[PDB]
Amino acid sequence: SLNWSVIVPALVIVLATVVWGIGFKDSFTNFASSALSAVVDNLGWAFILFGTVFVFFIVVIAASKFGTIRLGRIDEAPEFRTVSWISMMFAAGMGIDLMFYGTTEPLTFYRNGVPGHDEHNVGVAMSTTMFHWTLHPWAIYAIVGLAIAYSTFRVGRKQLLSSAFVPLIGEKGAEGWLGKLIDILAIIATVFGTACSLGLGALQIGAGLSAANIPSDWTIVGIVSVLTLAFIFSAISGIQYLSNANMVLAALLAIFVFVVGPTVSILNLLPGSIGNYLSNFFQMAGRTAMSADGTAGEWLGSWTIFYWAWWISWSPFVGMFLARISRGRSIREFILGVLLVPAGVSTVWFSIFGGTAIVFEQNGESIWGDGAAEEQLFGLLHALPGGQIMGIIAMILLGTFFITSADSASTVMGTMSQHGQLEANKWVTAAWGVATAAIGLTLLLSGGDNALSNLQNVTIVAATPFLFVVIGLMFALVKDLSNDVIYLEY
Amino acid sequence: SLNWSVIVPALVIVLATVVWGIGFKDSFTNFASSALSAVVDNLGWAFILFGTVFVFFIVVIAASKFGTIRLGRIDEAPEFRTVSWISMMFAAGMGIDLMFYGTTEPLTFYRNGVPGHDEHNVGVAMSTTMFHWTLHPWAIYAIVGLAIAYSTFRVGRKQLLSSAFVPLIGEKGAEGWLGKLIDILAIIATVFGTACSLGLGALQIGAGLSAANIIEDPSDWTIVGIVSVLTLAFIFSAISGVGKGIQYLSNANMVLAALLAIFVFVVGPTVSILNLLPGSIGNYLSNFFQMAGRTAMSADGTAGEWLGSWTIFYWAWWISWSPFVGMFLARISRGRSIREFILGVLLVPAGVSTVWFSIFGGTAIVFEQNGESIWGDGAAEEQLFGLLHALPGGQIMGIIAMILLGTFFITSADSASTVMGTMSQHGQLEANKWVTAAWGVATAAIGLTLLLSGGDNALSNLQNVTIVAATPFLFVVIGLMFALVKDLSNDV
Amino acid sequence: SLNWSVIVPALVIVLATVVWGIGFKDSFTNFASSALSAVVDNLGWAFILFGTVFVFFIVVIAASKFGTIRLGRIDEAPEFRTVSWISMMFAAGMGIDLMFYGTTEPLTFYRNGVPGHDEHNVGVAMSTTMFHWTLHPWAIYAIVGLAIAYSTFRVGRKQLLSSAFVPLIGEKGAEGWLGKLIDILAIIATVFGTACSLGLGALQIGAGLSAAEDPSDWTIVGIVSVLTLAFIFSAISGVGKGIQYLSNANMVLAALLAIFVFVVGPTVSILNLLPGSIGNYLSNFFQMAGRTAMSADGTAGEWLGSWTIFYWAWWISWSPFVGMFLARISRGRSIREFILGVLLVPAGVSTVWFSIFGGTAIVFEQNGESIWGDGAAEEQLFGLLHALPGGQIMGIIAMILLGTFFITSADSASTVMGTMSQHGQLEANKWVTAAWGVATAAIGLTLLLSGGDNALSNLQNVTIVAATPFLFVVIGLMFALVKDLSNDVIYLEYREQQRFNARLARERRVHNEHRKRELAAKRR
Ligand SMILES: OC[C@@H]1O[C@@H](OCCCCCC2CCCCC2)[C@@H](O)[C@@H](O)[C@@H]1O[C@@H]1O[C@H](CO)[C@@H](O)[C@@H](O)[C@H]1O
Ligand SMILES: OC[C@H]1O[C@@H](O[C@@H]2[C@H](O)[C@H](O)[C@@H](OCCCCCC3CCCCC3)O[C@@H]2CO)[C@H](O)[C@H](O)[C@H]1O
Ligand SMILES: [Cl-]
Ligand code: NA
Ligand code: NA
Repeated sequence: SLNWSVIVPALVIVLATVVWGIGFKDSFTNFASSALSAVVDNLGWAFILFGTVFVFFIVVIAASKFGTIRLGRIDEAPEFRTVSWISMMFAAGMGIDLMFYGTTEPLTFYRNGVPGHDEHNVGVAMSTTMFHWTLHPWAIYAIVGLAIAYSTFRVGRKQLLSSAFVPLIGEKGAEGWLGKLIDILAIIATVFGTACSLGLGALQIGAGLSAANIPSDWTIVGIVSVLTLAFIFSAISGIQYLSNANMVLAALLAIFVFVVGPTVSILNLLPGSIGNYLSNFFQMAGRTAMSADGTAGEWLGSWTIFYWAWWISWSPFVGMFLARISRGRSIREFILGVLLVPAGVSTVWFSIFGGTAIVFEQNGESIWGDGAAEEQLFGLLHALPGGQIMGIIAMILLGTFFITSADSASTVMGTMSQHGQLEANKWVTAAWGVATAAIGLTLLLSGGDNALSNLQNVTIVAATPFLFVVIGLMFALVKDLSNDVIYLEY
Repeated sequence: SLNWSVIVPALVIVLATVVWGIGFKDSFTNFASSALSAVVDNLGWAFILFGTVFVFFIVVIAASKFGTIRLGRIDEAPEFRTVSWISMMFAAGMGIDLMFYGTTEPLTFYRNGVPGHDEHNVGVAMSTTMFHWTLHPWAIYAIVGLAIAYSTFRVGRKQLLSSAFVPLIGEKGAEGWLGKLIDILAIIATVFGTACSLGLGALQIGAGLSAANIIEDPSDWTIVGIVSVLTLAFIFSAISGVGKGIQYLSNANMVLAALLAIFVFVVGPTVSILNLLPGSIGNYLSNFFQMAGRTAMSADGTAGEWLGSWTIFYWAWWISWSPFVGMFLARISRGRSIREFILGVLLVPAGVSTVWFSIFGGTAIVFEQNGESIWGDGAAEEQLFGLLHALPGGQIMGIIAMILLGTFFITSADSASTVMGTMSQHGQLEANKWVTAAWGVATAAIGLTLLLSGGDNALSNLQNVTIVAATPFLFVVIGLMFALVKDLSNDV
Repeated sequence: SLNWSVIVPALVIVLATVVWGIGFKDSFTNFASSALSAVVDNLGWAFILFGTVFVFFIVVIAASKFGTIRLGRIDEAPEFRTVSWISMMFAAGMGIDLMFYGTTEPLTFYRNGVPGHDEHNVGVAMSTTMFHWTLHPWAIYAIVGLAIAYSTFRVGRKQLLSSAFVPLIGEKGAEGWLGKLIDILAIIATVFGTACSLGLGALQIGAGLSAAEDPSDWTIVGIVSVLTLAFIFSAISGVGKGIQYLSNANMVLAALLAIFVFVVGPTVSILNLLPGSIGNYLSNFFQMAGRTAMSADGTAGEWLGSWTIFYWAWWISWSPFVGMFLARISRGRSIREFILGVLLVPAGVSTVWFSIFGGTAIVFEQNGESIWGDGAAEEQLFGLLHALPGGQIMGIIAMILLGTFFITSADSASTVMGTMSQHGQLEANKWVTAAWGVATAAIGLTLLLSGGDNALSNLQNVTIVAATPFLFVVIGLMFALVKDLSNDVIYLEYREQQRFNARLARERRVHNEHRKRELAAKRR
């Protein structure tokens, strides 16, 4: 039974964008690049303040008595081995996002410097990206992951975000407004969040193509068309297979750069980027548009605030995944797992790519070149022996990522587009994929030169509504837990 | 029971110094500016070290099992309500200075910079101000007020500074060599503290009168015209019982303070004041230790004088109010829990202050940034109003800022003038009106007395003297830190 | 009993290194300098990373439930009682360098500045030295001293060091390709280190004996002979515990010239440096823990090579003797009580030591009276106290100090190396221990010839290069210390009770939601 009460109000907005954006582009590119400014100016304090509130909240919940509570029936144990569990989180924190920013993120920070500091600064270059890909995001994925796991396993509600809000709102199934609105926002967010990955991943393919068979905007459509097409072919079975073919390619690329690049230096950056990240954490936690001397405003809009929005928009999906994979875990074991494990991949993957990118800058090999993030990865690879064949596998890996990232995404979307049915309808899954690949393709076309700007801009806008929901999820979750049987028994 | 035995040495010493101030003169203006510089040069290390140990100690103790143990028989609903339990604490410890320094403190640090930092650093500016007004001070308040509220409302010992040390002292020798000298220092430092913070506070009101009185602050006419309205503003708030006086007075003060802050928040630079919430907190945590460890040995041995004007002076300043502030914080929490009490005198005056400073100092800095500075000549008393007048409805709001200056002083005087009578009556919670009104009119006398040297000066002088006289107290809070653990331990 | 499959191949390599130094040099000198220049370069990242991990590990372990697990059978009271307990730990712990470094290292960082900072940074100066001399080096010790203490006393195996790896590789089958090689490295690393510390220790005594004029040579060979004779005796006067006299005497003396430079020198400038040092330390903690050769801007390669990475790789080489020696003394003390007697206390005295000595050295530097004498660490100690009322008179006890401060690291060391030669026993046994002592001195003054200073300076470099695998040992010792610790009866009994309570409570719960759910069907 497809809950149309949600499917359509979320299809109105998804279509409206792929309507007043693709053809009627002027009003789109304009409205977007000003609406993004509206929220970053008056709501940046929100993304920032609550962004670190999540990391605290979630840590104190782990350390709380709630930690011993078991996501499932009383004294229930896990469905999988711990190491099997961990390896599903290692692969959980991997994909387009790390491909695209792995090289340019720390690079840009080193080359252009950071508000509150100066250029050519490794420590700050590294600890800043650590900031963007470690504790902060996964706290959000933990908040949403936990809320879902708890409501669907421990209390046996529907696997919908709306359900996690029962303690506060419900008010029955919280139906009508709110319950529907929460899940409606959950859908929208998931779409644009993944549309932001499918998008820039598609324009990292294009840039990669300029390293073999060889800017024509048409190609981007050509790219998306084939990938979104393979998405439909492989949505009839699969994800479990390619998500395993991803970890070989990715490991091949990383292990490659690690050996064939400045091995010792990359290694140096492990303790470095972790030691810096802990030293600067709160300084970074304290950067708003008021620093540095009312100057760090613009930067924050293009990094810290963007990411924050993107992480929050991707929490309905990633939250589902973790919950769906952590049944039987204690709340404490869950939190610590979701925080510490995924961040291991980030830390390493950035030290591998962004690490050698920094070393090339210092040694005059600079792979910057016109400063187009999209074509920086291949810039890196090419500077390494055998990096001409690696630059291709890098594309084939982005290709496979695109698909799987859209399989898993749409599954979760179908799941919440019909009363939280785990049994995903193979049609309502595909219907959400090509719909996501639409706005992914829309943000690319509507911008051209900028592209990446609007691709980051609108997601910042599609996410801001859902920020307040995650914020409320903190309240909906302390109530559930303090009303738990075990906690009332202790 | 008019204790007695200790009032003699007090009254005569508070009298001897006030004669040294109006009589000999100069030789007393010599002491203040040299004695203070003496303690700050030598005991400086002991203020900033045990200053950060005071903070980690109450945190550890509140997070410990002892946090759960109530401060009563076991079942005893708190005498006063919640939002007033708080109001009373904040509005009793905090003086008038929060009114001005909320603007000056941040603005100054921004303009000039602080040791080991370049100027115009917004983060460092908010951080250092918080470091001075948030966690640290309210720790050297909690530690005293807790030791007391426990020594009495849980053990039973008379509400006296000597009883809290019983677990260390001869357990009854708290009425001899030390016991006496402690209750004496506690009243001498409580009389002086209230003395100058009264008359000298009346001067702040003088300059504050810039949109109303408009000079020349009729030399002494309006200064005495303020000391009168002020002295005859409390003394009744105290003797009329906390019920309508202290309690209701402190709740009004908070509502107006709240009201004023909300004004400059909405009409002022909102999204900026809003950004300085994470900015201030984040920078605070980020800078906490490097400033917890800023000593006169940095930078390269230069911050000594800056510390002498700020950090250290404050630690001595607050240590100088603990006697009568911790005494009032205990009496307002009959059946409060140690854990809640602590995170009720720490984790809320800190919140309040952080919001306060971010709103006022944040605005002062947003103006300074857009070239529309409100520094003007650099006087504290006028910066606040200069800040207000710059906003629509500023002149109007100026008058309720004036009301706030009075209330912010009086709520501290009336509340602290009750404790003057209690520690002069063997430690009676309830005190005779004729004694708590005598100690309020015997300080207004010495405060109004030092208005003979033209004005100010001697008031600021004896202030500094009170600090060097209340310096022994730093060692009290260290030891009180010991006679609270080796007392909470011998519980049940 | 004696282990002639460990003690034998130990001597065959401690002698092949002799020939390397004396009968060759160059190939010795150059290699000894080209080797650590590779472990610093290639394994530096790991020294740095795990050095900080160590600190956290035994800190959580301490505050953990494993915390109150007595070191030895449940009852059992301390064998020495405190005071002298931590007193001798600091004795086997910090050599003669705490003297000629506790004063010159704060000054050198202040005067030359530290990577990522300007010079004359009093904060960073006190900050960085603590980083090298407090929490990070004593973690390396407590971990080793814990694995071993728990292993021998609580469980009940040999004092031998590979008795801590039975948890990972066999109840005793950990004997062959590994285990005995761990013992063989330990016995080697101890012989070398106790030898160099004797040669370079000696070369210093004289270079510092110019306090209260003649150079060195020969009249310095007589100095090593009063030490190599005083640390071997020891042996008796215990029995085997003459260490108490000396070790527990480094308080009255060291506290004496400490309280001297404290009251005579700039008392307030030191006092101020107490919060200044702690505060700054905590503040720069993770910054320093993050500092590698890729920061700053790819520049701090050499400074770390000369300072931090060399320090870490140095404490890891020393870890065996201290870890082993820290095993006893601690018998009958909580995992917690032991972790705080190896961390907080030594870290607390080192702070005050650096504040007073290294502190005034920074103060004189500020007022113009620089103590920096051509950059010689030897004189700088004496050159400083010479500038104080009682300069020569204290320079004497400072000289008696650097003398006793050495033999405490040799008398205990010998005790240990002798223990790891006789199947890990705890009794004196005069010789063997004394046999390891004289044989230690052999290289001390044999290396000294044909090579000059480079002899002991390159040997003590090689000692490290052949002790770097120990890094990995202290890494794995974490996995053993916890895999072992978690099989403790008191603990197994603890969690087993928790498991039962989880089941039982669930039983009560699940039988109530039945009663009241049908009891609530009675209210149809
Ligand atoms: O998930 C296990 C939990 O572990 C403890 O805390 C959380 C585990 C911390 C380690 C997390 C790491 C694992 C993943 C990778 C990095 C992080 C307790 O809260 C405990 O109550 C909890 O469960 C414990 O394990 C027993 C095994 O069934 C339980 O029966 C329960 O009694 C408890 O002892
Ligand atoms: O650009 C580097 C390439 O040239 C050589 O470099 C060596 C090697 O990388 C050599 O491995 C390196 O030092 C070794 C690092 C030791 C750390 C050991 C870890 C390595 C892999 C993870 C587990 C253990 O130093 C050199 C400089 O990088 C290598 O031989 C490789 O061909 C390749 O790494
Ligand atoms: Cl449970
Ligand atoms: Na007040
Ligand atoms: Na020693």
